Amino acid sequence: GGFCEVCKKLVGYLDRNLEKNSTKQEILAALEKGCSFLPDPYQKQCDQFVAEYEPVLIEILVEVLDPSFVCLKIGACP
Repeated sequence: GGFCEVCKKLVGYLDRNLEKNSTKQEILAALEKGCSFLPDPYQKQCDQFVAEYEPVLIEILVEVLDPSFVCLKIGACP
């Protein structure tokens, strides 16, 4: 559960700032810039999270951007 809070912040950033019909390629590009917009204390943790969860993130985010649900389903929030 160490990545739960950062997961919800990052998915929250995507939910708010990315248009909803986005392609996997567009989600990937946004994911790999998103960490820089979180509060500074989360930056390196966010980078680590994206690195470790990026495949599963793309597969789920193309379907749904709800932070709570996404973070639960990928296993970041238990």
